[PDB]
Amino acid sequence: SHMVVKVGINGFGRIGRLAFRRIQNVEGVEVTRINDLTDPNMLAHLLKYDTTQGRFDGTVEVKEGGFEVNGQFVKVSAEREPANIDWATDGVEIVLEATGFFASKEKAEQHIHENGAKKVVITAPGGNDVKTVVFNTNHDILDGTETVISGASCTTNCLAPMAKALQDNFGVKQGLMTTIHAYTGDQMILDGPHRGGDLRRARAGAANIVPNSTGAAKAIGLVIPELNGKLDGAAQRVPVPTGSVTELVATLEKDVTVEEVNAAMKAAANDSYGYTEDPIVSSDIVGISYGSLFDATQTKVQTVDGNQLVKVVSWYDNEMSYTSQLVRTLEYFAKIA
Amino acid sequence: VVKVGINGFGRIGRLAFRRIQNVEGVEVTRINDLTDPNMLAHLLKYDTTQGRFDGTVEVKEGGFEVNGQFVKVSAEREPANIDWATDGVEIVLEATGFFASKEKAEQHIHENGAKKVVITAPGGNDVKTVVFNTNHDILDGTETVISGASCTTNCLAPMAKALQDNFGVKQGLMTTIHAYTGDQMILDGPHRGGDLRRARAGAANIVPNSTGAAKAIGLVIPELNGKLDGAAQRVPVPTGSVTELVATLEKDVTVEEVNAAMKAAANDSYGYTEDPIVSSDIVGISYGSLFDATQTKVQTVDGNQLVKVVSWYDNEMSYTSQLVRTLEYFAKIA
Amino acid sequence: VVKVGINGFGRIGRLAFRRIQNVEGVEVTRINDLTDPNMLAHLLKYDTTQGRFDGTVEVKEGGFEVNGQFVKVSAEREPANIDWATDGVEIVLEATGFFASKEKAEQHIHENGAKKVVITAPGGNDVKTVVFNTNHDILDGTETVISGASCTTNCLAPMAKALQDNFGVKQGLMTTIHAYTGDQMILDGPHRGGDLRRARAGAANIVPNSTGAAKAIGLVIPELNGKLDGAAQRVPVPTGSVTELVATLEKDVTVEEVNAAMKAAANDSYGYTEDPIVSSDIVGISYGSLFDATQTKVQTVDGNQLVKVVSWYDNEMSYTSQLVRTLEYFAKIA
Amino acid sequence: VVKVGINGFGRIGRLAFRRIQNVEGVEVTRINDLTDPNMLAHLLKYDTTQGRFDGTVEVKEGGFEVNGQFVKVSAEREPANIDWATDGVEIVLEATGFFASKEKAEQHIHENGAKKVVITAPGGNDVKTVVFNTNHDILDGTETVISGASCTTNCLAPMAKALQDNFGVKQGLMTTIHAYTGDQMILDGPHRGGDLRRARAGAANIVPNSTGAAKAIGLVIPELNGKLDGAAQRVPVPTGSVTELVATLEKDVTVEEVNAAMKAAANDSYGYTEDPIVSSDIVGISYGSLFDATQTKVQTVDGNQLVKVVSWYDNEMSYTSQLVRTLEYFAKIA
Ligand SMILES: NC(=O)c1ccc[n+]([C@@H]2O[C@H](COP(=O)([O-])OP(=O)(O)OC[C@H]3O[C@@H](n4cnc5c(N)ncnc54)[C@H](O)[C@@H]3O)[C@@H](O)[C@H]2O)c1
Ligand SMILES: NC(=O)c1ccc[n+]([C@@H]2O[C@H](COP(=O)([O-])OP(=O)(O)OC[C@H]3O[C@@H](n4cnc5c(N)ncnc54)[C@H](O)[C@@H]3O)[C@@H](O)[C@H]2O)c1
Ligand SMILES: [Mg+2]
Ligand SMILES: [Mg+2]
Repeated sequence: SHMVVKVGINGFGRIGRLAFRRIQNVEGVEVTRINDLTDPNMLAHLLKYDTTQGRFDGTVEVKEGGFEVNGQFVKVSAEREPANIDWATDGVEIVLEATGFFASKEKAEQHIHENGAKKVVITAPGGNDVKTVVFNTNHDILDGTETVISGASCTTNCLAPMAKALQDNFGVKQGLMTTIHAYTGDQMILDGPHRGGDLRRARAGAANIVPNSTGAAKAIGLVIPELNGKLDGAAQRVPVPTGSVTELVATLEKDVTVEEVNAAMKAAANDSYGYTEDPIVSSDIVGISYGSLFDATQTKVQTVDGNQLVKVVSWYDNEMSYTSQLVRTLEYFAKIA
Repeated sequence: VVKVGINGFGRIGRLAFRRIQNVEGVEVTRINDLTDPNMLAHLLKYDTTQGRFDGTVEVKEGGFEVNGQFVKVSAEREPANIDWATDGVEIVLEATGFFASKEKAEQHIHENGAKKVVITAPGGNDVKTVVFNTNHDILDGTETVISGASCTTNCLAPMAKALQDNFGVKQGLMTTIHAYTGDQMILDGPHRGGDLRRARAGAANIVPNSTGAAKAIGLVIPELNGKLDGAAQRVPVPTGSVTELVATLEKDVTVEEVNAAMKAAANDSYGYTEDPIVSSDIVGISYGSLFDATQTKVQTVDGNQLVKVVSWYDNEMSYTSQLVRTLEYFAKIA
Repeated sequence: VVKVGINGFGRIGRLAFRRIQNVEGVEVTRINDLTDPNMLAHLLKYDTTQGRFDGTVEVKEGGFEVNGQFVKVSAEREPANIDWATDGVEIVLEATGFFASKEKAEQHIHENGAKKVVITAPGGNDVKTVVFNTNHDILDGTETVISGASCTTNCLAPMAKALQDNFGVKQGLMTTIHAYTGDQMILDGPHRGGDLRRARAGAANIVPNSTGAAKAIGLVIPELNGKLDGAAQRVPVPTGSVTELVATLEKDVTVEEVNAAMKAAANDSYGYTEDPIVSSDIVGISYGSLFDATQTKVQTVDGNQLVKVVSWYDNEMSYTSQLVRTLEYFAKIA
Repeated sequence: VVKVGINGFGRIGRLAFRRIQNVEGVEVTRINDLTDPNMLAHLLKYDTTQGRFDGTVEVKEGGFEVNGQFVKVSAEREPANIDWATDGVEIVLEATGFFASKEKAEQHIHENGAKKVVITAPGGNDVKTVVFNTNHDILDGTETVISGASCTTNCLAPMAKALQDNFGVKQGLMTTIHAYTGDQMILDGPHRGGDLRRARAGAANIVPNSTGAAKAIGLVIPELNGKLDGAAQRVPVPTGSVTELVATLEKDVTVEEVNAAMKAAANDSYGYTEDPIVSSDIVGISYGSLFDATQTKVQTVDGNQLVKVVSWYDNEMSYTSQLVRTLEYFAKIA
């Protein structure tokens, strides 16, 4: 609990580097080994300088075998195959699989061998033989015997605590979700052939409102079984480089008022789910450690006839909120065995 | 040929002038703003979002010359003090944002003033509110002050009408993901109107903001009065917006029925598309609302349905197209 | 009427096609690109920076119907197997990138192929570089393959040439304040190219970057070889750029002389303006370069002068427009 | 502990306040602006470009509490009417933009007023204009009104001073690629100041604009008087800027010498770097100026040299860091 889990990161892209950054400020968790195929000098620079998350809090120098991050050495390997990483050499109990390739059960568990690691957390959905965990919503399902788990998506970690609070208090019949989302790496900087064939993600990301699909509301059942098949949604990608907001319009079993809804969210608040009545904007949530931040100023309960539509809304940094939730799950999972 | 005056040569005003060049039977002979003719002539010629002007503009003393024809410019702060009649001006496009009630808009009507006024915004409940090809039939021609509604109203109305006529609307909640506007601050600072969100850098944030378009839809479609509410998320595009509506309907429907209904309701004001477009693709369109079949949802859970419908609009040109159709028609029954 | 083939339907190819619709006496009868035609058709119809396609585009078997006329759209990987002569194609705009040398580009030349080729890339010593209305007099017509230079070269060249011809250039440094481009990451990440600056979010940063358009000006203006160097600052506009040249000249000058000289050098490729414009005003212009007299500076300190001289260009449509001109002309000689 | 007034709680005002929390012996006891406490308290807590406030801010009657300690807020439009003396205020940060001359700034000095004024801007040619760690030695403590110069002057001066000291400057032209600021319109509209370029949408354009910093360098470095001129290109980032200087020198140099000379001159105000950084990397820095060795060019052509040196600055936090340093020093010698 104050015990410091030694952590490996595989793939030092956006999620890896931010996971690293987050881990400096949540100790009782420590990265001793990074693995990635790109030039360590390219990697050091991108750890140091970050457009949206700011300059690194400290110092980063390239040394033989790794980095000195504020004095402390950290090993950087470039082993292509997960089977070939001697994690146990550097005390590494658990691995954050963040490449984007090794995202099934049988691929990720190649990290497990006598010189490898005990456990693995994947940064995508794993399917349905790999448990899916949003911290402080459904992390109770972990018994400790599991070899590989998933941290869900950025959108799922925002929606989950907000949806869970609606279910436990009032009961959700059905709901539709709209995420107003920062542009992401899967969009073209300028109009051009998207190698996925998506005609919308082919368009200039920082110059357009771009509608896009998302499976977060449809696959919410993996995290909250009571809402399986009850939620659907979509996204509007807009020109901010990070920071997002999720609106849920739902029909509930119980009658409610705005005040009841907000107070129920305030009472559900914890390290993962924040609360605020400050009329904030997206730039204010960049770098937060909440997985989701409910905003009471945007709540609506529309009673027309007997019938009620309820609008809820929660902010999230699709980068750092997600990262923070992932580090929370990576800590807890390593501390059961 | 009806002679039109524009009070407020801003985004809506300047673009109304641009459209009026292609409307035979309507002509602008007076502009009133707060600035010199050279500022206004420059801003007509060059437009960041809507492109270079189609023609010639040259500055003169007391006005400017658009393709040879002189148009008078004045900088009178007060509506009552504008001598519209001097220039032959019968109808005024009130496009400043400051005289958007019946009382205030009527100051334009006096001796040597104008006969009639079209507000480019909600004008309160005691002004008639016209979305062209939805409720422009309600005009007899004896009105002094009418409203052309808001931009978001002109998007939502034909879409919500189509849902009501075909299926019946129980209730509904609207989100408009909307371009930033001139009432937002370019960088964080004191908002004169007290808004803590519009005080923030408009091109660097997703900014929640309130909107009355759904709440006041009763003024355009009486049968929907009290049934719709909503809000906005202002985002970093300089123009171009989209309206999502989530609704419970009286009749059970499918995605295909809903889209076909919309296509059938299509006209000059209400577009239909199945192309998966983005906001830049609607900049400068002449529809007041462009329905997008690619974003329609119909979610059935335990026999109950939620219906999602989405229409694009250029908050600038889409509104302005509607405004000028409503002007053209209002002039011809005056 | 010159029948044209476009090998590579990326930003350039697509705009070349769009341009060619309006400068007729030049026509596109065959497009060849390995991308799914439905993606290509969609990108032709809708363009973020250059607006909607002027016309209609529908995907048909083997090609597109663009406003009535059918255009064949093949996906030949190899240049020697495109049967250009089956669609009357005289001249090929090589815009793929893969076939940028002479011997690669001239595989388009065979009995069932084309007669001539214009690469969009910079040639390899034995391929002539051509800015239209600057050095297109060097083309005798016997050449098989030529280059149309870069976007920046097409902006700089007519401005530098007028400096040389009127005054004489000793040396110079160039800075381009440039739209972000497709070789920049949308968000911070590892980049093919290795550039730690192009690895950064392009629409959220000022990003210094290297250019050789000044260093390679010798190829277009022999008198300026070795005399100009430069660099760029990529900034958050999706298209539109501006080129600043600070030069020592052989002759003493005034700001008025400099400006009237540029005005005298004006033509279809080199525009001249005295309006205080901004980048959005040059989006989609057909000039290769647009001299801005309002930014001219001549700083006399002691006996000595530094002359600052500035030009706008749509790094997209300006370069494209210059490339369709070169393409038209090179075809009409044989 | 000297007690300080801020007039204008804007970008510079609020960041100055922020920096003063960590400066022992300086303390803000009064803020004056044109709006209520809740607006100002909100804009302090939440900052788009500079992040959340480091502390607690709570609104009260007549002011707000910052980590417990109360700060009075008034809304007095005229400097002559502000009773600074009531709150112990001796020195005023004149940060509104509207009282930026010796004469206008002096209106804070009266019975019940303040003792001394620091303008957060150029204040004309009869006022001591200080760039900290370049010429703050000129302050004796008897001055009533001083200027902290402009953002761009605080960037340019240490770079130009090292060039003078080590090698001697003949003449020089400056281009600053600059963030947009609050004097630009968020969308195309009449600019109150009459500037036809600042009228344009600032987050959607490259906007040329004038700047007096280069010409006024004589106030800070007398030996460079009349030798420097420049201009700006305002571009779509909300903060962060960079200054390119092209100079002919008296001594011949190499790239290596030039960079070594900058690193020698390095201090708390003048940073030195060799990392290929971009504008977001300098947001929030405490350096007034940050030299970038990677962009140094020395071009030699026929014996003759043009030298290019480039320094970064957060027009917001870099200037403010410089301003508060000058404020801290001025207050100690008063
Ligand atoms: N831009 C949109 O998206 C949009 C859409 C629909 C409706 N509207 C409405 O249209 C109106 C104008 O909006 P806009 O976006 O064009 O704003 P804008 O700021 O571009 O235009 C306002 C213009 O009015 C001028 N002005 C202000 N006070 C004046 C006075 N007393 N006399 C004369 N001129 C004066 C200003 O100088 C400016 O040119 C508002 O009511 C707004 O709600 C705007
Ligand atoms: N922002 C920059 O990058 C920057 C850098 C260096 C210097 N400056 C200079 O600093 C000054 C302020 O710039 P800013 O960007 O902070 O502007 P800003 O618009 O953010 O702030 C101006 C503030 O002054 C207030 N104000 C206006 N008139 C007033 C009055 N009569 N009394 C009291 N308050 C009044 C406004 O409400 C606002 O809060 C200007 O002189 C500017 O040139 C700005
Ligand atoms: Mg007409
Ligand atoms: Mg203090």
